[PDB]
Amino acid sequence: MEKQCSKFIVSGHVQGVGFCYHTSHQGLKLGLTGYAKNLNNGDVEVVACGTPERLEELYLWLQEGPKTASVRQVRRLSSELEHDYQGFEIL
Amino acid sequence: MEKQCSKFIVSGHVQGVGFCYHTSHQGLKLGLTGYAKNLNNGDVEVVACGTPERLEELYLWLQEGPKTASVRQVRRLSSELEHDYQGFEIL
Amino acid sequence: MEKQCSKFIVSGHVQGVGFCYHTSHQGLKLGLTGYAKNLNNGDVEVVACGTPERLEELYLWLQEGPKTASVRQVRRLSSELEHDYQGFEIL
Amino acid sequence: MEKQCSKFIVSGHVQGVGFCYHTSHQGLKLGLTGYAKNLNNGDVEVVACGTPERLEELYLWLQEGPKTASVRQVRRLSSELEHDYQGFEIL
Amino acid sequence: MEKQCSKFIVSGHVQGVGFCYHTSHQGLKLGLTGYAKNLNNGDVEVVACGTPERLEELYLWLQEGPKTASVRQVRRLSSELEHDYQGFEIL
Amino acid sequence: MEKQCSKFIVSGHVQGVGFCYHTSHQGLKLGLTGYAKNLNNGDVEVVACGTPERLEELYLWLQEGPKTASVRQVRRLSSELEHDYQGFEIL
Amino acid sequence: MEKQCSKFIVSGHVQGVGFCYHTSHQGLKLGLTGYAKNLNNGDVEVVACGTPERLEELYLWLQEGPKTASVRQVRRLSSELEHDYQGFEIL
Amino acid sequence: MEKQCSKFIVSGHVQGVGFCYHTSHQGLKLGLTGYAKNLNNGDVEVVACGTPERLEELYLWLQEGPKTASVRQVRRLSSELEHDYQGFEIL
Amino acid sequence: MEKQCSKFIVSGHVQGVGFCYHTSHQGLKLGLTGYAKNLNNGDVEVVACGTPERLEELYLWLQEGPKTASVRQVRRLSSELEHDYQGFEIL
Amino acid sequence: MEKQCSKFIVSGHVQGVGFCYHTSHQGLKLGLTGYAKNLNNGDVEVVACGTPERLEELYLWLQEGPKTASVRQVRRLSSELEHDYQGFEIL
Amino acid sequence: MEKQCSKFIVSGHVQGVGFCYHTSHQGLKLGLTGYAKNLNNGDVEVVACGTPERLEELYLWLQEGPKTASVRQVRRLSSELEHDYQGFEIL
Amino acid sequence: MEKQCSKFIVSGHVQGVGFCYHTSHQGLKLGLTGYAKNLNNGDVEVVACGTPERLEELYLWLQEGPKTASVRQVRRLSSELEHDYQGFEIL
Repeated sequence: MEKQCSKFIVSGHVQGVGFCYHTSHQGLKLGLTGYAKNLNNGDVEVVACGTPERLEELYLWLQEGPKTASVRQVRRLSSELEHDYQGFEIL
Repeated sequence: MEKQCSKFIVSGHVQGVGFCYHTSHQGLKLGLTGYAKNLNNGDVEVVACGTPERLEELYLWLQEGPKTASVRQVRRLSSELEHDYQGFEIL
Repeated sequence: MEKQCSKFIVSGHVQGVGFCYHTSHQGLKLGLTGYAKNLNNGDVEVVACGTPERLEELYLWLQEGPKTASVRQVRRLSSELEHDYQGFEIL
Repeated sequence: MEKQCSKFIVSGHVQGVGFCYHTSHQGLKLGLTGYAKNLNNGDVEVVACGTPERLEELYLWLQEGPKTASVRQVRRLSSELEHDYQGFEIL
Repeated sequence: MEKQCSKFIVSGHVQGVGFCYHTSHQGLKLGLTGYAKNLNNGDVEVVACGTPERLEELYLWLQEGPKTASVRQVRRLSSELEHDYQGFEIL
Repeated sequence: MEKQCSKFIVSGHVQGVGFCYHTSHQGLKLGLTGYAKNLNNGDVEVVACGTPERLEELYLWLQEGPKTASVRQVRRLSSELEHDYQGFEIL
Repeated sequence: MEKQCSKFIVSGHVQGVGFCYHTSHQGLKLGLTGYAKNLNNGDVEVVACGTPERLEELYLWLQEGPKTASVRQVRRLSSELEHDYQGFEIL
Repeated sequence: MEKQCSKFIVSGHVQGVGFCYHTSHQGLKLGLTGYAKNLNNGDVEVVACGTPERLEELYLWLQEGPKTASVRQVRRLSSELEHDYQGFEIL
Repeated sequence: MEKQCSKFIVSGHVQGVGFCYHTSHQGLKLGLTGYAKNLNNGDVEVVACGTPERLEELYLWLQEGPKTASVRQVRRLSSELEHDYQGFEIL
Repeated sequence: MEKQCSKFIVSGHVQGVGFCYHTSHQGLKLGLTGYAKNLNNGDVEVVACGTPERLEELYLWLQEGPKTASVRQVRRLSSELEHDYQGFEIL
Repeated sequence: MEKQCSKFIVSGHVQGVGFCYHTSHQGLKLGLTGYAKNLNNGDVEVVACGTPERLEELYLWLQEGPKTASVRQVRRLSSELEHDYQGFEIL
Repeated sequence: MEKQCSKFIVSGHVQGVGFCYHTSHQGLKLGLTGYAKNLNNGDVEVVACGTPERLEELYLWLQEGPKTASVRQVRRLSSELEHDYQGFEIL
């Protein structure tokens, strides 16, 4: 099995609207691990680790997937993370 | 960011059929906090806290949302609760 | 494997004399789940869930089972709750 | 030491303003145990167990003590509670 | 309410792809208890306890329910388990 | 002291009737450690570690000791466990 | 309720034989709090807090009550501690 | 019922002197949530969420309120945080 | 920073009156670590670790700081502790 | 990064001699995840997930790495395990 | 599998220098249980339980084993402890 | 006992190879506190607190000490951190 970590920066009406919980829930259904972190500027930083295919699935969900939040942008950032995160924690 | 609390009395075949867990899950996907409490008479008392729009979203889900429990009635009660509930616990 | 819940009201000198602990211990030995809850009028509300035969055993112990407390009366009240509690905790 | 429990019904703007946390803190400083409970009507039910002298001190604090909340009224109710609560929880 | 337990053996690509989490979440929405266990041969052993209808509902989900995992076969095995599990654990 | 571990297989109506809890409670009063595991075929696997005198005493309790469960047969099977378990858990 | 604390020094074969657990259990059934500490010389220190009548009942159990340990002597020592211990811990 | 988050940077001798604990305690008495974070340059970053009047109160306390720490300056920086923190933790 | 540990013996009516909790709270506001232990002779043993100035600060509060307890004497005893305790526990 | 799991069956004087704790410690230094389970026959089942090189390092350590246990044999079993194990736990 | 307990009094520069952690770690690698307790006079009290061979092994490590602390003396004291300590705790 | 804090930025192949676990373990044997944090660029941020002598000892270990990770550079950064961290966490 292959494994890599990707960082996503999500912006819009994404805080206090269940986005971190839903993203965590969605990621765990994909066998992904990482975290959803609330940034001070009102963004949410999503880090996910797993096969590139499942990450692609999550990236697509962050954009299109049915959710309470109003996602305006999802920017895929370069990441050199190879750390094993336990579960999908809300930060 | 406006926050208010609403109380819902759900009646029907609604205990021991995953309704409390599902209500909790749905409320957290909405960014809501509160609890789902099992009453002695077979009803489930749901208290949810958040913006009125998200509360209308939960109230609608309690009625029509796809679930295992057989909901017969969902009654909206007055509440002056302004307490910050942590998460969405099953009681 | 039929399972139901029953509510018991125990009156007398039954608070602060180890009754709630002993009751929950007795219930767990009967394979029951529920709670022992101290009421403001000095009574103790005992909710237990399991097969009717076990619930009959618990009632019998509540009345004349060897204990510290002085039980003047045990009354079984109606209950329609079908929720599955975890263990037997004190409230 | 002798030990008894007292119930207080605090009314006014007392929820979501750090009242339950402050009450529990003030209770523990008095060597008291019990709980502070948020009621649906906006009131806060305060139960405290300890010496009559310390309960009186808590009664006075609930009425006049410097706090964020604006207390409208503190009603003292009779209680037959003789149960030992661990610490001073908020519910 | 009636209670029985059923064992399931799921084969295919079902490990490290969120199947255990998703199954657990699915069972909890059905009001089921038990566990999802990872076996050395690549399979996942699912034990679920509840009413026969709910167990049939989960059995159907394991086969055709929308999931990340690719399920080859869902073998249903006999079980005499009458133990009460807490929640739906991943092993 | 000289500890050893013994494995016991108990058959009959011994699951969901407080047997695992009671066994662990009894074992802890004997100063024993280990666990009680529920098996798929309805049996209960009891593992206990301690001095042989205590293990014999536990064996006799599993057979004749006043309990809720209906014990058909208790079989001490071979064990080469030398691991130190903490407390007496239920599996 | 009147609350007193008593100190007991128990000598004999009382360590590693389920004595601390059984004492703790027995104390909790009496509505007592405190602890049972294992001493380097092989003795067991038992501190218990509650009503004088219940303390006398525990003092009797330590002496005569059926247990695994072989109690040699039970010396009741004076105690001025009026601290509220949570539960009945083994130390 | 109107909530917002404010970010404060506190400078001076403010680390290792009980400031983070005291701030959280004070904030919790105000009915606020958030965190007190220790920065590498010796500053303490305080984030608090609640009604503006309470955040005013906290700011004033950070400056003048009786404390062990020696505060040289307090600056409220911008924040678009709309996440709901639980309690008031130290980082 | 320069850290040392000090031991204090507090005598009088200092148990079961919230002294240990309050002392713990006070020490944590001073940025101190250690414990408050209830002694059998009615005394309370307070061990606190931090800078000397804060330890002088604590000693002064132990004597005349507004508290529930009635302190008749505070004695500082020798200590060569250099262990880092976590928080301020009650023993 | 690529990831895979391997199962090791360790036989010898390997139980109750710190082998499980040391294997766990060693595996975590290699950045591996999995478990060390004590088997009834006196063996220890080691499952470790990570890069193939890290696994070979652990395999080598199991065979001849300095340890308290007297390892007689280390058998490498085929495994289709692809589950994310958290940490390196003892079972 | 026999088991006894031994007490070691370690004097020197042995507090706040990782000695309690390292001793705990070493003892767990030896399959031992017990504790490392910081004494008020600067010494560290070490109690370990297991086979005499392993206890001799720890005793030697306390004296010569590579460590951060500057151990000046290790006193082997008599003990009648037969209590099953869980893990190797730092006190 | 004097204590200060230092920041280290370690680069190379240092994530997912037990570096954070090993570092924290090594710091605790030195009697240090702080954390090991995984950065997005592949680096690991190490903050350690304690006596200057021990900090240099850890600094040297980061460079030369036997470890799984392949360390390119260890850059020491200035720090005014005076906060007391509990243990040695991985972030």
